[PDB]
Amino acid sequence: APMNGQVCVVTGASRGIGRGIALQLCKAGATVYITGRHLDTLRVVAQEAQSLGGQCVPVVCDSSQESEVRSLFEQVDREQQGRLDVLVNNAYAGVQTILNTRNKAFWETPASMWDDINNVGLRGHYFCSVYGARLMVPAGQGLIVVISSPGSLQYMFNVPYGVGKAACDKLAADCAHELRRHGVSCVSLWPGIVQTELLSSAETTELSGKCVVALATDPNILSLSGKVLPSCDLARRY
Amino acid sequence: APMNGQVCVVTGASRGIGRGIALQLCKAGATVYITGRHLDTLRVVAQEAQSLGGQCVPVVCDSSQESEVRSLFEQVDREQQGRLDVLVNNAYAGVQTILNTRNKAFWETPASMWDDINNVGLRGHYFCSVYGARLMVPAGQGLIVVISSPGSLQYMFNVPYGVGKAACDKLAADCAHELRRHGVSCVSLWPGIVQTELLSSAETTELSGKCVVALATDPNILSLSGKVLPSCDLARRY
Repeated sequence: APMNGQVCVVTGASRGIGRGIALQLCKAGATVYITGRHLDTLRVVAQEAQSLGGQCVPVVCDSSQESEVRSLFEQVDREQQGRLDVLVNNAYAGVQTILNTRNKAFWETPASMWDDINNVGLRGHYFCSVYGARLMVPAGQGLIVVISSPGSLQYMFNVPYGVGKAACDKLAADCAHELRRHGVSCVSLWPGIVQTELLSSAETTELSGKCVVALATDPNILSLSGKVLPSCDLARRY
Repeated sequence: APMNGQVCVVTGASRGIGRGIALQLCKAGATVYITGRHLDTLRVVAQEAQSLGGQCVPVVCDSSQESEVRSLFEQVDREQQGRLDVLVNNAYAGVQTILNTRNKAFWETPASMWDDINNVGLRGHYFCSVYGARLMVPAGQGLIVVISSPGSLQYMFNVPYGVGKAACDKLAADCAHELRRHGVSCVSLWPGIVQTELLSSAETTELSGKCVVALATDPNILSLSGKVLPSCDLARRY
């Protein structure tokens, strides 16, 4: 199995893109830590993931809480003797809020809407990247994936969404910059939008997973580090 | 006086760029609300500002706290009968941390460093923009200025700094997009870096202020809305 012996962490894995990626990583033979706020939900994904192969470890982690993120990566370190190969920073937190407030302007919606979209979905990504990079850098290898979209380039849906996406693409680029000399890669993946109402999803989440497995097993992964990667192009590459 | 009758809010006004802008706005005859965590410090700036002209109103506001931002704009609404012409979203919060951690990588510094740079300096800007826009939109005019830098384009200093700057430039663009039909402008000003150790400052902070007065009194300001504006170019324009 291609990812036998490898260790992954996938955030926002209870549904959608994160769940699709967790499933493909386990299918490739990895041990995959999956996170979310609710253990029961994660266990159902884990049952399905582990059925495809590898191992799947539900961890309750609200990534808006730095101490919970620390706890997550302490567990990984403890259980895997410091090994971490792949971190997928993914968040569905806030997408439902985006949907509910369609066609309301940023001054019409509550100011706190920022936190529904850019806490777990930006701030949490930074926290995870810090703790994950701490495990990768000593090994001289590893891959951090930030899930983003064309909202990084232009107005899309609403203000906090687009600002968050600009920030996520930059997070990938700037982390890549610092990590390169240590042999660790960081990319921004645009897997396409699962929530089509925003704009098959089933097919799409599976494709996203296959892309992450492809990236994680590419000997030339460092050459893509710091780039934006549309998932459709990766399909063609691989 | 060019800005007689006008009402401004300048965040991070205790020193540096924010202080320079507050001073020039008062000199132009505006009423300027200035914010910060410490009233005593703000009062000293206000004494100097009000000496140049206009009026200067210190308001204690930790913009990481949404309820404090609400309170700030409630005061403005109450005291000025709903009038707000200019909001300058400016933050020096975190710059000293950037300096102290020079040449330490994002995984070497604490994860919480994100909050030193991108709480008041990103999240707070969103909160202020929401509450300020609520006052501007009914009037069909007004100007929101986001202070940013070339760190929006490329790696600069450290990860959270650059990510924050990418987010700030996007915040200006996306707010501009929604505001345009209501006649309200939003721009990203790159005034140059006051903290030169990062890379005269005195001259620079005064220039930044003069630029904001120029922008705020430009009948064609909407044509610049959504753009990045280097302060040196605005000098030439005005």
